[PDB]
Amino acid sequence: GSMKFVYKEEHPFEKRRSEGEKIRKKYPDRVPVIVEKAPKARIGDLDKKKYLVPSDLTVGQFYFLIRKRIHLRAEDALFFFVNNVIPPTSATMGQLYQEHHEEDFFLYIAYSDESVYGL
Repeated sequence: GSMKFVYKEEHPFEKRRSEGEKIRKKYPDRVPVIVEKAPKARIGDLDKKKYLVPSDLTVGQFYFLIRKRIHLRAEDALFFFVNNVIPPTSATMGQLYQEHHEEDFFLYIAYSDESVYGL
């Protein structure tokens, strides 16, 4: 592993957890996501990080939504990196959560302008 975070890193466990354990209970179809702008990424840095996206939302959909947050067109480059890996466009946000939720009932992710975790 070699991922760098600040919002998802700063927000204590009791926080990322408190929010998650609630967003999960309150929203069974949604998944608390902590998107991030991978290091060295040739894209704009995000100050939101938090994302309340559904659970059926495919990676392809999630992208298009983040692309705007960074100002990228479908043609533009933008790759998601969770736990330092790239999720399948066919996979659903809900899956990434259950398959990459780093505890705290949260799901943190990254995005770079390359096929590598920004770096």
